[PDB]
Amino acid sequence: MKISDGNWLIQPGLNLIQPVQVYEVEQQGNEMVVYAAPRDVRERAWQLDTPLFTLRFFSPQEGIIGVRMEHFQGALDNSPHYPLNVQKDVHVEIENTAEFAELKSGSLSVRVTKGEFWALDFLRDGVRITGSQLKNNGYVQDSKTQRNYMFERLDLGVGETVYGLGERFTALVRNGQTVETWNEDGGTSTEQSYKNIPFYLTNRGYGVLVNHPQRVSFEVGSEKVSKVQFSVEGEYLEYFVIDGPTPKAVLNRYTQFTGRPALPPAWSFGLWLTTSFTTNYDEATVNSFIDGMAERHLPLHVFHFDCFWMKAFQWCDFEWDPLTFPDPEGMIKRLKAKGLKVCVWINPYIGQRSPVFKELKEKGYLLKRPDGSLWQWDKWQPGLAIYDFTNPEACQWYASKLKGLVAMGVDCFKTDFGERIPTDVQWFDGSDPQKMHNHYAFIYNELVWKVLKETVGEQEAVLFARSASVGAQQFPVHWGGDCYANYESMAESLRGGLSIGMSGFGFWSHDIGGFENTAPAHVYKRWCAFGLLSSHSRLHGSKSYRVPWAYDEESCDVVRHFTQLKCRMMPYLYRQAALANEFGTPMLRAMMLEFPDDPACDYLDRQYMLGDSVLVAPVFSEAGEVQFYLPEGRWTHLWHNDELPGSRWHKQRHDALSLPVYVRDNTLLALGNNDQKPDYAWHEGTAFQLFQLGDGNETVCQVPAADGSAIFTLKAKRQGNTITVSGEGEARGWTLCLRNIPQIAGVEGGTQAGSELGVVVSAQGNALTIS
Amino acid sequence: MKISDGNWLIQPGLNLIQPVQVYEVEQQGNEMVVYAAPRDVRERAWQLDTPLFTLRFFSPQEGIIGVRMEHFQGALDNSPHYPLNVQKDVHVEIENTAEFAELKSGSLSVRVTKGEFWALDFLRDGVRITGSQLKNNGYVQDSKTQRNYMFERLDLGVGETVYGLGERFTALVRNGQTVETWNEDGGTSTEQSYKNIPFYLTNRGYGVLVNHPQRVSFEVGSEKVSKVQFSVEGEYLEYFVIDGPTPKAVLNRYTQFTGRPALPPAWSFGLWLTTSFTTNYDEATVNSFIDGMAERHLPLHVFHFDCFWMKAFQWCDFEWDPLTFPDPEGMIKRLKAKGLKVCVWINPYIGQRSPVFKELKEKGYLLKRPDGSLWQWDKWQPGLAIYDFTNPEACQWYASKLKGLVAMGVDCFKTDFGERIPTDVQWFDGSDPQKMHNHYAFIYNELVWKVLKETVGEQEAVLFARSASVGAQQFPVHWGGDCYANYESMAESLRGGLSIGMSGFGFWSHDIGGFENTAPAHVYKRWCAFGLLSSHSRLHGSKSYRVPWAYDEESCDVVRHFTQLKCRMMPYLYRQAALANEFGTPMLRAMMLEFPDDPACDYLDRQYMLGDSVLVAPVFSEAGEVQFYLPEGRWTHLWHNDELPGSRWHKQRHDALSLPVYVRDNTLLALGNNDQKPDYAWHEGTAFQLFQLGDGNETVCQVPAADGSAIFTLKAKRQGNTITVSGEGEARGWTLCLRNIPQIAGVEGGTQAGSELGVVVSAQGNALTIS
Amino acid sequence: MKISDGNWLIQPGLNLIQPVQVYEVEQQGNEMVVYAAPRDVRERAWQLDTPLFTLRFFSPQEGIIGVRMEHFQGALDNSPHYPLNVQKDVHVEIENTAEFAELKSGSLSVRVTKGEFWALDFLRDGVRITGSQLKNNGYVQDSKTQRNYMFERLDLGVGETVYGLGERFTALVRNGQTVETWNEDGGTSTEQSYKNIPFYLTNRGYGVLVNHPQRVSFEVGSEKVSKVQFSVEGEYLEYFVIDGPTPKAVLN
Repeated sequence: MKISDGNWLIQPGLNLIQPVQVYEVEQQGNEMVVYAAPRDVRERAWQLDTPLFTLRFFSPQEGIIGVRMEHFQGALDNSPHYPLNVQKDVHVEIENTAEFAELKSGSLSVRVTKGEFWALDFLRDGVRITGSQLKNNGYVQDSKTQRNYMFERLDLGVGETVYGLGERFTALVRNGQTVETWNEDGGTSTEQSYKNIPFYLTNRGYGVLVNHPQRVSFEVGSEKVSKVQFSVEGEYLEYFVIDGPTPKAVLNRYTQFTGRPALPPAWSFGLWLTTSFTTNYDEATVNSFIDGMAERHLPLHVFHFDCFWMKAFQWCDFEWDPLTFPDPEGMIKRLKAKGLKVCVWINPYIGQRSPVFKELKEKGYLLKRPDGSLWQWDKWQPGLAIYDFTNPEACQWYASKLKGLVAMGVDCFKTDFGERIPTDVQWFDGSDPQKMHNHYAFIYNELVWKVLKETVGEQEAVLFARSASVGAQQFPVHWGGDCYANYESMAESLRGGLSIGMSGFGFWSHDIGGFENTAPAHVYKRWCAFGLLSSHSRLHGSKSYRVPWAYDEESCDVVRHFTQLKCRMMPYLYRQAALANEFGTPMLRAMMLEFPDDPACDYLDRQYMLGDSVLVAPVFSEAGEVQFYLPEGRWTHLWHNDELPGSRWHKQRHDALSLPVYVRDNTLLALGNNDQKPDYAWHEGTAFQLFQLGDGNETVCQVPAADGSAIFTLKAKRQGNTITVSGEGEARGWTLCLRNIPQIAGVEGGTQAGSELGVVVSAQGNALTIS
Repeated sequence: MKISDGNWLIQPGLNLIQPVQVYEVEQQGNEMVVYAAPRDVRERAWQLDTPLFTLRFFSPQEGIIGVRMEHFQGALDNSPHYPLNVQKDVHVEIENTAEFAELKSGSLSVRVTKGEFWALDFLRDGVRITGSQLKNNGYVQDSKTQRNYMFERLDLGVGETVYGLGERFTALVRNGQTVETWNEDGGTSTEQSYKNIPFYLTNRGYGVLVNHPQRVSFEVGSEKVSKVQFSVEGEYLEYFVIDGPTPKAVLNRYTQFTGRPALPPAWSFGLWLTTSFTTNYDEATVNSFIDGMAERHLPLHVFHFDCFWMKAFQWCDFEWDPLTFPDPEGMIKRLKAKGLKVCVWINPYIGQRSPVFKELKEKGYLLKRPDGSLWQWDKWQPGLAIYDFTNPEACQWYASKLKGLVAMGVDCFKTDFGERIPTDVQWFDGSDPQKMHNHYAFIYNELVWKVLKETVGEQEAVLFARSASVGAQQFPVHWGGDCYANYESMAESLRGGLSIGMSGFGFWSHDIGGFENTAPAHVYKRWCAFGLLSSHSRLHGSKSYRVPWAYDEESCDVVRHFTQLKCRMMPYLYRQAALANEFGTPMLRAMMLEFPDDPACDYLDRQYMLGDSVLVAPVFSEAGEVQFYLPEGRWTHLWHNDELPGSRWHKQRHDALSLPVYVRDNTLLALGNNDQKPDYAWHEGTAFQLFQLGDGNETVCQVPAADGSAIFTLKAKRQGNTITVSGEGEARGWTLCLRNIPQIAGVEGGTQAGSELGVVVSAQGNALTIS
Repeated sequence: MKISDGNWLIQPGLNLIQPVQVYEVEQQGNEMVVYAAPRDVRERAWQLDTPLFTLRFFSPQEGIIGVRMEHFQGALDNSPHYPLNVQKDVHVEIENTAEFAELKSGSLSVRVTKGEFWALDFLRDGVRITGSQLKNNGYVQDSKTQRNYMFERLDLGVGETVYGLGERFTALVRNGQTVETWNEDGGTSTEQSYKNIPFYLTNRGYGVLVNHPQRVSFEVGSEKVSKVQFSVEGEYLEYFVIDGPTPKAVLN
């Protein structure tokens, strides 16, 4: 795969053909075409017996520029293709003068210089941000394998940092990594990633996407350190560049282009418990677990059944084991009557040991080897087979089975696996195996989501997936995978979650307490604290039950405290989720995203930002010592009320019941009066919290509704020593707690009282003034 | 080379044999031997038909532990070997109890746990810092190539950062990089490095070295992200671990183990000018350049002749071209009478087009192909041949030629190239080609240094090398190589210099203004400012003369100002160089090395620390805007006298004549009264500078002598509002300038006066008190 | 074609997967199905990521027991097939207790022992005459040719003599002969035979037939002298055992 053997020579047996000069430029409607040659062609003698690269520049969307470089147009382009939304009503400008060619869309433009010097530049309002230099857009012919490759290099300035490229557990900064996009089930410790999506982002406000479902070779910080290289097999290379003043705008544009993330239901934002994988469980075990959880005053909202709810060596057969669950319907009804939810595990792989295998083979719904046979291997299940989702009949059968299961009483499904797809197979539709290897997960997720929305509805639709591809954000619920019970594993999982958040996914989850091995105790408490502060919290294990009382009472106490805190913080999290659905900004934001202009947060990965106001720095030390950096502004702890100056580092030691969680200044948070359920009336009896309202500043807060649309808005304006608060919308009774304010010297229409956290004013109207 | 295909399976055709249990432990004098097996062997039935790994633990030096893992002892171990200093009078302790085996040396110890659980740990006073877990010390047999490999993995905690691994121009942090140690001439942009040395350091205070001159495969942050992997071909793996509270102690121990860096002469610390590479130059051109430099009041100390001082297609023949330099002796004498120095370019490669080639072939002093022939290829010179330094007669001939050249009037030599050594050759001594590929540069440098010390002397010995290996620090003068005229190239060169400094080399240099292409202007000024603040400053070009007046007068003015500043700062730089020679601490320290306890400096590479007190942040922007981070303490500019609070970031815009250079608080710097030569009496008429002497603190300063030993020491103690300064040694007249002090309210024995930078007190004695 | 390079090691590049334990037993009408695994699967941890051999025992005719061992059912089975007369009105008995599984037809029976010890026995009125021991019913994957083979070994007592295997001009007793079934016109002096039919008989009154028109590799008295080995390329192995007090009844 190596192209350059240093800086002066290249590897043997690699013919390189690169553009050196611009020959012709044409305007086809709203697109620009450039025909270039590798040598001087100004003279008539050399206008023959040479290749000719064709570069097409277009603008599928405002602020996005697509470039397609081609050598031979006689090759075949088979299905599938990435689901990209393209608009044909975009205003674009083209300037073709004797000196250069410019294609301008929105605030972005692409410039190509004619003459002896070949150069490509991308300009954001007339200033270069990146581009391609001379002899950096070559085409490679390999005689050893008789193969062809197309590679492209993009320049990098000083201080550039690359982020994204899917779920990677390596260092957050991708500089120096030879990442490759190929879905593989190799755990979390290894560089292999369950979900791969070719797209990267830079701190300067520009992002790059590659439209190639097949394998793509990436080199960031590798050979040609000052440039980022991406290469692909074939004859044509297509890639898109998205501009934006800040990374948030780039993410918004990307989410608009590839699909907006959906809004998970409110009840999904809660604690989830599973029956582990290898443990022996039955109806009595589930009942005892639920009774014990209820007795210890530990709220529970979601319950999950793992793979062994079916028969051994039978997965997936969609039939309950008679010896373990004689009456699934009665158990599901009893659980639902108790206020819980039921949701199960499925996978797109079937086992040979199953009565329905013969019928499925007869109906021809399974994947077929090229000549006449089926594809099987010694893996997760004996005689493994893969459903052929390209055949509509198989999809209909799967949908009917899922509909029956949903009618039984199920709510969501856990789409595990879906990445170890072979390539030496013949699909029913005749699609290219290389691209199907990555598109299979998207197809499966789309089918499951369609079934779920047809049965229950869009609002209650939710899933739990481990594999993903481009466009999967439309069904956003993801799980890191298999992790170990160590601090390093927690750090790697946090890094992967941040990376996937920065890659366009707005929701992420991880296994609390680890999957493999048994956690001693302290690491379990820290993992519980970290996970319960995220979008979703899951309790899943491999060999041991992940129940707090199995270790000690302190774990139960901390779990109860953190769950109560999360329930009390539901409205803010739901508002952040609605913002993520609208503008595409992930809820689990990284430090850089909130403050891209601060160089100190470029290389921060041990702490994260929740919402647009909360900062969390989970501990990773036995003694509890932890160091975290605060940007400019005064920060106040969520429940400790201490103040710390910003724009500097800080070191602190905390016990198992506390960890560094802070809120920026000039903030108006919202909380509810219910700490047991996440689906309560957020606009009834709400408590707003005022943090460090500086003079001359204004703050706003919008409590969302069930559908996510704001139902009531409150605005606070401070002038001198008087603060006026005005609210409009729908509400009945609320309180405002000014923090770090022992007392006030006057109120207008509000009943004031003191509290350990400040001054609480209950409002009998929709307008108050406090001096 | 890949071993694990994820986390559950491995690549086909790779047999893995790993230790799982400890069978026996023995004590041989001061060494420990552990015999281990891959399976349970407690029972007599399984005590046969299985392999057995042998692990030898020893302590070649205090604070260093060497581990040797072996499978077969019947293999051949041929020359050469790394020049490691081993002491046989080291006190060590061994504890062999029924539970574990402990080998303790100094403050470090190695612990191995017996029983069913195999584990290896390294303890610094009883607390683990790293080690090897189960099934991470395997041995790999590859049937495809019928090869054998030995790999070892070392654990990494949270926040670990890896540095070193030689001259690398990639990101400073090695996390996520699959570095490989193999000398190659592939420029600076590519990941290939001219000089490679297997050794890495961690921020926690422990470093690792691999004793294998042959190719070593390194994986940091790659597969098995939470571990660092190193693998080597063969049957035995040897590696050393060095402890230390801080990285500086680790560097000191490493320099003591492998060789202390030498002390370059004082005159070497000056401006160097060359006649470029491809430019046409002769005696008249050199005379005109020198006259122009003298006219513009630009001091010059060293002059260099590039490759073309010989005849074309003749290198290396060691004969002056008659058509260009008819009388080299007269020119050298004239240059020496003018106060300059003469020093030339050499390489270990000879060209076929040369009268002496036939004689050399007849004498058999050249490298030979295995059967009967010579080794040649189409490269730098036609019919290239490599001197066989393993033959003493060839070394004697080379030494005689170098002695003649030195007698002609030369001072140093520029040992270029020495990395593109083949492997399919038969050496005279019969050494292994794989190890000679890396040891050839060391052998050549050692021969040249021996000749130089025999002719001139140790004090005046100096060189200019591009290739290096383990133990080359004993002749420390290095040059980055070929760079481009861009800000990115400057950043990459700075990163490489910092990396090589952290790898055990105490001196480094780079080409100012770039090697390839012509710099516009501003970048040239910034590069001049950056280089003139380093240990050595060189003006070398490829196609254009690197003379300031060739661009504009502003470049000349800034060059003059910076050269005067460097000359005025000579004593402090020489003291830092003496410290580097003694304790091994490089002069061009990175931010982390000075403040390892500050997490904010972990990922800093655009700014560096000169000495133990100076901080420089060269600019990389056209507009002059630059952002830099200051650790705790008050910092004052070298010549602007402004104060800035520490422990935070700062942004500033500077013109071409200024850049961010600052000095920490509680500092007593020293400067000289001569700004034209670097070889003046530093202890005569010296000016000490006092920066922010806090109450209750004490500061010391030692001005060095020609040999580097301190000649005079000054100590200042502040109590309340009275500062007492006491000096002892050899000096005649000096001044002390307290900065940011407009006036004083009393002096004792010193004549006080005011100045724009503070208060200057001339001392007529060796003890003063100021209230 | 060689599988075992002696008695302790095997030839390089030959992956062997053999049944070691009985996992499940099922009764499908007049047939018995046994699902077995190469490792202990009593615990839930090892009930995955492992193969599973399927053994089907049936009785096409009174006094005859047919055994079909399979690994992958996705392979193609094209025409032709041997013209075997099969009766669907045969009285058979099945006994599935917690200790062993027995399929009895006429005077013959097949017994499989459950638990940690895997063993297959053929009983003529309750007395063993032959069977398969542990680690003798393996499946071979050859990476060199990327091929797959299924081999089966049957025990031999003292004094056993093998006869038949078609028109062979070698010694009447087949002990010590590596016969192969492949029609070839190589005269009469050479071991090659014009007519080949995979079937052998023993003096003790039991005979064995292999239902595989394709090439079948036979080893009688060769490596594993105390056993008779037959191997075939593919993924499924089917063979029938016929009882009888005397060889004449077996021939009938």
